Amino acid sequence: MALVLLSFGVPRKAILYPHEEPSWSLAKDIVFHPYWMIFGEVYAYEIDVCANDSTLPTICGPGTWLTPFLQAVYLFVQYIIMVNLLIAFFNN
Amino acid sequence: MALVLLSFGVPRKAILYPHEEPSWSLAKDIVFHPYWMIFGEVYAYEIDVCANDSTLPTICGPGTWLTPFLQAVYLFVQYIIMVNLLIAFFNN
Ligand SMILES: CCCCCCCC/C=C/CCCCCCCC(=O)O[C@@H](COC(=O)CCCCCCCCCCCCCCC)COP(=O)([O-])OCC[N+](C)(C)C
Ligand SMILES: CCCCCCCC/C=C/CCCCCCCC(=O)O[C@@H](COC(=O)CCCCCCCCCCCCCCC)COP(=O)([O-])OCC[N+](C)(C)C
Ligand SMILES: CCCCCCCC/C=C/CCCCCCCC(=O)O[C@@H](COC(=O)CCCCCCCCCCCCCCC)COP(=O)([O-])OCC[N+](C)(C)C
Ligand SMILES: CCCCCCCC/C=C/CCCCCCCC(=O)O[C@@H](COC(=O)CCCCCCCCCCCCCCC)COP(=O)([O-])OCC[N+](C)(C)C
Ligand SMILES: CCCCCCCC/C=C/CCCCCCCC(=O)O[C@@H](COC(=O)CCCCCCCCCCCCCCC)COP(=O)([O-])OCC[N+](C)(C)C
Ligand SMILES: CCCCCCCC/C=C/CCCCCCCC(=O)O[C@@H](COC(=O)CCCCCCCCCCCCCCC)COP(=O)([O-])OCC[N+](C)(C)C
Ligand SMILES: CCCCCCCC/C=C\CCCCCCCC(=O)O[C@@H](COC(=O)CCCCCCCCCCCCCCC)COP(=O)([O-])OCC[N+](C)(C)C
Ligand SMILES: CCCCCCCC/C=C\CCCCCCCC(=O)O[C@@H](COC(=O)CCCCCCCCCCCCCCC)COP(=O)([O-])OCC[N+](C)(C)C
Ligand SMILES: C[C@@H]1CC[C@@]2(OC1)O[C@H]1C[C@H]3[C@@H]4CC=C5C[C@@H](OCCC(CO)CO)CC[C@]5(C)[C@H]4CC[C@]3(C)[C@H]1[C@@H]2C
Ligand SMILES: C[C@@H]1CC[C@@]2(OC1)O[C@H]1C[C@H]3[C@@H]4CC=C5C[C@@H](OCCC(CO)CO)CC[C@]5(C)[C@H]4CC[C@]3(C)[C@H]1[C@@H]2C
Ligand SMILES: [Ca+2]
Repeated sequence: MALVLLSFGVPRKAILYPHEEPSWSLAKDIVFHPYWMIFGEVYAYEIDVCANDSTLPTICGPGTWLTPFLQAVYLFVQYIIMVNLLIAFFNN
Repeated sequence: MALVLLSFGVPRKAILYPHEEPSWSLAKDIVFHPYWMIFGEVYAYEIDVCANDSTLPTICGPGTWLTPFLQAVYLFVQYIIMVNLLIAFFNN
């Protein structure tokens, strides 16, 4: 689950925040929103940052249209496959 | 699951946005919110667009009272039946 989390967190941050210098905030940002997604928080108005109803309009930029596709795959794998594998283990 | 998604996405967009010219945004709009519903985002303040607490007051129009009924059926089929069928397959 942690590897799946980082496989999404790292590209999301890199695509959406391409002007960053090194900081320990990078560590937080690559884990934080992806973890809360496990529990069904999709951050609906942050998904497409170039939409009119976006709460992150300044983040709109080149390549940012990729991250909804990434998040679509992430939740399918994380929220549906991996959480229910863990639940299947707990059921045994 | 994809057919169920489009069976809801297409009427929702058509009823709520009846003045559209052809664009590739139509493709996004018929899939986007219906996909995030799979994961429990109901878009609560967008459901009834003619309500006082609606975040889409300009969308209020003829026939827009239909879309809460459509979304009620969609989530029951998608969120409850189809996701748990997929989970049942994963459990096997
Ligand atoms: C540096 C960061 C990466 C590593 C993660 C460190 C954190 C902790 C997690 C650790 C997870 C790995 C645990 C196994 C390795 C420890 C020893 C072990 O048991 O080895 C086994 C092989 O080991 C492998 O095959 C491991 C291969 C490396 C995996 C690296 C990615 C994992 C993290 C993914 C990224 C997300 C999570 C992390 C967040 C980034 C062999 O063991 P054994 O003793 O021969 O067998 C025991 C049974 N016996 C008694 C019968 C013999
Ligand atoms: C998992 C993948 C990510 C990368 C992995 C590598 C690890 C990365 C490690 C990073 C920690 C090392 C860098 C410390 C820098 C802290 C500076 C700072 O602003 O601190 C902030 C918080 O933090 C603290 O106050 C102290 C640090 C606590 C959090 C880290 C615990 C370790 C993670 C546990 C697991 C072990 C980790 C090991 C690996 C799993 C203080 O600022 P603020 O809270 O924003 O605001 C407070 C109020 N203020 C605004 C007035 C200030
Ligand atoms: C997959 C990884 C798991 C590995 C093990 C555990 C790893 C633990 C976590 C590692 C990530 C980094 C830890 C924090 C330190 C870096 C941030 C920092 O220094 O400061 C930041 C604050 O930081 C906080 O306030 C701390 C909150 C951290 C997230 C904890 C919840 C998510 C848990 C996820 C668990 C995933 C478990 C996965 C299982 C499925 C920012 O402060 P600053 O730097 O001053 O910046 C200025 C900010 N300011 C101006 C707004 C004030
Ligand atoms: C059933 C369907 C799946 C079929 C296969 C996969 C199909 C993949 C999906 C296809 C839908 C359409 C793809 C995008 C291209 C059209 C939109 C476009 O051109 O621009 C739009 C942006 O578009 C984006 O920012 C891209 C985000 C698309 C949504 C991805 C997540 C949903 C995943 C769903 C996955 C469902 C999986 C179902 C499984 C249950 C709008 O930009 P514009 O046109 O310039 O308009 C101006 C807007 N502006 C002024 C605000 C800037
Ligand atoms: C153009 C868009 C619609 C099509 C979708 C294309 C996308 C991809 C999805 C494709 C899903 C369909 C896969 C099956 C068809 C491929 C070949 C096949 O296996 O045929 C089978 C019959 O095939 C049918 O009965 C298909 C009937 C058409 C379904 C059209 C709607 C599906 C998409 C709904 C809309 C939502 C999803 C899409 C997003 C809009 C017979 O196969 P066979 O080889 O005889 O049997 C193999 C076993 N053997 C080796 C023992 C013999
Ligand atoms: C699934 C059911 C729906 C219909 C399906 C039919 C296919 C529909 C296909 C549509 C794509 C083909 C037409 C191109 C339109 C792009 C114009 C545009 O606005 O681009 C936008 C994004 O998009 C891009 O930048 C390029 C397109 C990438 C996303 C779509 C990939 C295909 C979906 C994958 C799966 C295969 C699909 C095949 C079938 C499954 C750029 O604009 P923005 O992001 O809004 O804003 C960014 C900032 N700006 C404002 C400064 C610009
Ligand atoms: C094995 C297959 C290999 C792939 C082959 C296909 C290759 C790709 C084919 C089609 C993708 C669509 C074309 C790209 C988008 C066009 C728009 C553009 O040029 O500018 C975009 C960025 O600038 C770029 O140059 C983006 C280039 C994308 C990199 C390649 C993506 C690969 C996708 C992975 C492949 C997965 C395939 C599907 C798997 C399920 C947007 O710019 P803007 O937003 O307008 O700028 C903001 C302006 N502002 C700052 C003022 C706000
Ligand atoms: C096979 C079974 C047979 C079906 C029999 C039942 C048939 C239905 C019987 C009754 C439905 C209720 C009556 C219609 C709505 C009343 C309001 C009205 O007249 O105006 C409406 C539009 O104008 C219309 O003419 C809407 C007509 C709806 C099409 C028919 C619906 C079929 C439902 C499917 C049947 C499923 C049955 C249940 C299944 C579980 C609203 O106008 P407004 O919003 O005031 O305008 C906005 C003004 N503004 C722009 C300034 C903001
Ligand atoms: C198997 C996994 C692959 C992914 C991964 O784990 C293992 O690989 C690790 C590499 C880490 C970075 C290494 C170096 C730094 C520089 C530091 O800079 C000082 C601070 C500054 C403040 O201003 C001084 O002034 C900031 C932190 C950063 C960017 C790390 C972040 C976490 C990263 C990306 C980790 C990530 C989760
Ligand atoms: C089995 C499934 C039934 C549903 C469905 O899949 C198969 O059937 C497909 C038909 C598609 C549309 C066909 C033609 C166009 C015109 C184009 O116009 C140029 C743009 C303009 C920009 O300004 C040029 O300048 C825009 C796209 C649009 C409306 C398609 C959208 C997706 C649709 C609705 C698809 C939908 C998901
Ligand atoms: Ca939920």
